[PDB]
Amino acid sequence: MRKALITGASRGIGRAIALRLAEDGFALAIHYGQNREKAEEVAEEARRRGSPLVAVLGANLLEAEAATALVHQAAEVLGGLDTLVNNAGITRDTLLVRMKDEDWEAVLEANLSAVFRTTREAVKLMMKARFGRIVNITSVVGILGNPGQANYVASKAGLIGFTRAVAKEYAQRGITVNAVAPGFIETEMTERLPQEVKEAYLKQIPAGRFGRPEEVAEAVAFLVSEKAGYITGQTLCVDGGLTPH
Amino acid sequence: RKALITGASRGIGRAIALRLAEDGFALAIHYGQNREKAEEVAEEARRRGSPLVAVLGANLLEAEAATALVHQAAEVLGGLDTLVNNAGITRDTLLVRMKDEDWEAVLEANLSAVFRTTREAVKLMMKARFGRIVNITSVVGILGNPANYVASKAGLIGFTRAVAKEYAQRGITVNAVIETEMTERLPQEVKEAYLKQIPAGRFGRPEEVAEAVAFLVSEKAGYITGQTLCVDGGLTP
Amino acid sequence: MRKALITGASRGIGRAIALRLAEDGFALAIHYGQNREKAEEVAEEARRRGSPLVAVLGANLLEAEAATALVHQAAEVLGGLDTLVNNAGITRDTLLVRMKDEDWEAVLEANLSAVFRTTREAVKLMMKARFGRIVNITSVVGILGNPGQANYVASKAGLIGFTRAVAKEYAQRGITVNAVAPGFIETEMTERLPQEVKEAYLKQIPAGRFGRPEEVAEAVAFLVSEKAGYITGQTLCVDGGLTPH
Amino acid sequence: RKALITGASRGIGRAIALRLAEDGFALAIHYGQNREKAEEVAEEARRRGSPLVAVLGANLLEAEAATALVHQAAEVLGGLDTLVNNAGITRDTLLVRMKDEDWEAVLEANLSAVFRTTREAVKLMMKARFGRIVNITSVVGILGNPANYVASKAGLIGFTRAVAKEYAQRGITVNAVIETEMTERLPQEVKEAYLKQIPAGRFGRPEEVAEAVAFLVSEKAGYITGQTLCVDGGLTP
Repeated sequence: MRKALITGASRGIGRAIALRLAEDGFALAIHYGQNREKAEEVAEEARRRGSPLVAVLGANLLEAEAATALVHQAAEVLGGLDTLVNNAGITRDTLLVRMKDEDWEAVLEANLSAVFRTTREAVKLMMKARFGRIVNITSVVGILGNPGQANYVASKAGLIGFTRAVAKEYAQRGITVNAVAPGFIETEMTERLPQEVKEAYLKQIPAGRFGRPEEVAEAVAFLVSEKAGYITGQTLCVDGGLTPH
Repeated sequence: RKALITGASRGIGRAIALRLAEDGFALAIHYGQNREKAEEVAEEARRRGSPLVAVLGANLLEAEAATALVHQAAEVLGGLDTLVNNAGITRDTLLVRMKDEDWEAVLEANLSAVFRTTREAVKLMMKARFGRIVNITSVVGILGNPANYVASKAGLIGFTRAVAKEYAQRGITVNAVIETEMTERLPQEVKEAYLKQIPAGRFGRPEEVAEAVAFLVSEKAGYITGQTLCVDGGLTP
Repeated sequence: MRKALITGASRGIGRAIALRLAEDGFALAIHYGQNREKAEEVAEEARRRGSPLVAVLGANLLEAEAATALVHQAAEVLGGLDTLVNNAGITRDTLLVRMKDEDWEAVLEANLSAVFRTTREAVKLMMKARFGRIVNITSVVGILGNPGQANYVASKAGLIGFTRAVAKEYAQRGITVNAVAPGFIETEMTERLPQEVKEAYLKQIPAGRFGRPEEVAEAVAFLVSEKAGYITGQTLCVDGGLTPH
Repeated sequence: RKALITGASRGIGRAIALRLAEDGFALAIHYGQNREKAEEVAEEARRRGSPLVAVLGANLLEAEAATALVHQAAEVLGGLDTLVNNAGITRDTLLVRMKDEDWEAVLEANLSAVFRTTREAVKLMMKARFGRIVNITSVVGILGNPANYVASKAGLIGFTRAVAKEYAQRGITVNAVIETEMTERLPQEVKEAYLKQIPAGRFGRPEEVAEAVAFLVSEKAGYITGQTLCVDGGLTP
């Protein structure tokens, strides 16, 4: 409806999701980990695109109490909360045999357990109004299981099962819970990658084109619609034909 | 925008046509037998903002009818960039009692006819280098509840993925999407048993399936292809 | 148990499945389309490997009455029928826009409608004994949807939905119905293919190796076991890691 | 053959150990707390033909315990070529009542501990250029019935696919597999409601899940990897 909290909204997909919902007149809490100035930049642009209430909120979601507090902070600053987009996520890519306990733990913590925490707190608020929209930004690799990042794949596949369980548990309380699974989306960060990496990724995609963050946001805006009330428990891939889903 | 919607005289097809009418699509409203009901839909689509609506009768069990239908639609609309394969039939029965004819009819109308319509449409889209195809499949193509209909709808999901990958670099996308339709005609005891299976605890409305179709046919969905979206209240994993 | 009908058992996967079950002491009806002498070859080898009753049966499954008759012929020649492996299948590969009505119809007929016919007739017999094993040999492309053969993909995806429906409809009657989805299996026929084709196929496979027909047969032998009674409605991919299933 | 089976003192784990015993595997029987029950299983495995059986106590909630466990098993058996990650815990509750600790414990034991065991095993397998890993996951990782346990098991399916693809050319395979266990302890009304959902209309037996594990750990399954096989009486699509 009228409130949303978007995690990791200072750049890339989160920013696009933030700016897209601003265009729909949503009030927005723009969450960020470190780059506060960038988050403020997005907040100003969201205001310029039509958002009537925008606040920036800084939290390190690796801190257990941070993810729990974030939802209540967001609700306070917005005057309520009816929408949660769990977009934030980190990588610690390595081969399994070289992967340290900490490299695994950080990725599962930020990408899955933190999303637990935010989802649980958001549902408690949504249950009372008898309306809510929750969208988890997973990754196609959660389905495909491409090598080199078994930690990241486990986290994103877990996020999908998580999405289905919460969907089923809250469906008669007016809350939908869905996932959006980006393929290979071109951002400032992926452009930093070696040329060799880009071409190998690009090679896998039937559409023969990286996606744009704005495309992922369109799917997000569709699911958080009041008009998407009978869609729940679903994973929608935005990937140019990469995933057989 | 110019769209052919199959089986658009009632239920989900009718909802898709009226919803696309609201986006100002020109529309070819296909029907099998009930022409008058198709005209009523066509009248309502005009009233909702479609600048050009035409009705087209074709029995999709005739092979030449499916093929001709896309050409007829393109001629009446002045081109064709969207195809919504919604029309479908059932001939329900236990496998052990299922006659060859009852298998063949369901496969024909629901899958082979869709093959022919999609073939003809892609030819036209691939000239313009733009297209949207949405197959209305059913959750039972995944769940396989107790066989002709399920085979047809599963085959339709496979076909969607195949055609998506084949035309992905030609600016064409190909995607697939318990609803209150003629379903209201069913015994109260059957309905209530369906309802207990649905986490949302309510049947969907045709307009809800239509909203997903409208999103997928939008230019806002250009990077979505090969996908099957369930609109089902949490029913299917 | 003790009877099986294997379709398309004169070469490749069907032959391997035939020879594998012979090793388990099964009685076998070896079905073939055209190459009768090759079918007799397989029958002799099945005998040499331990099958106590082997018969060759010729049928063109494009003929509706052929697929229906086949099961009854098999039952007659074997003294009963408790196992059906639907392995037979044809291709008519072309781009969608060049695909003739007949190229589509032939592939759906032989690969799906014919399997209807055999499955329906087999279930009728199995229902009475309160035991049966049905395995459909699909293809990973039924899930993946690789281009160039939309007819073949529709047929194999339909075969999967079909497998699930019949599984659910007959599960309390002691019958299991499962599918085995071969990846890229090296046979006499695939070796005939241009070198360029082989390398592109091979390139997609994590295991970096074509499968052997014998490997597909091992999976088949597992599912038709009496010990596999709680497995039904499932699709088991034998593909070196190609399909995310 | 030398296998480590986690949580092998009872139910499915015990069935897997006894079934592998019949193929003459040397076995490391892991248990969390009930050592005596693990010894009983170890005794029965010897009696069924295992040439070398050892029991290993480790609380997989301790990070160093999971890591050490694979090294202990390899030392007692004289190597290790098979790992069956079967051990799992539940802390069931509605999401809105689910404490941080109850989420974390289930994720730890069911997923993070499996990460650590699999990591250690692949190191050893990848020296020998041969290995079999089977993750015992649960159909609920797919179905998502009403969240900690489901997340853990879905994550385990993802992890299986990821590790399969990473070690596919090293002669190692990585695969995943309502059963009558402690499930008999449940109220009759709960059991009967589960049964109505199962097309086969009966609960599975631990030995049936064990048979699938034995097939996947065989050299006859060398070209199967990255896959999840449900043993469920037709429950999951």
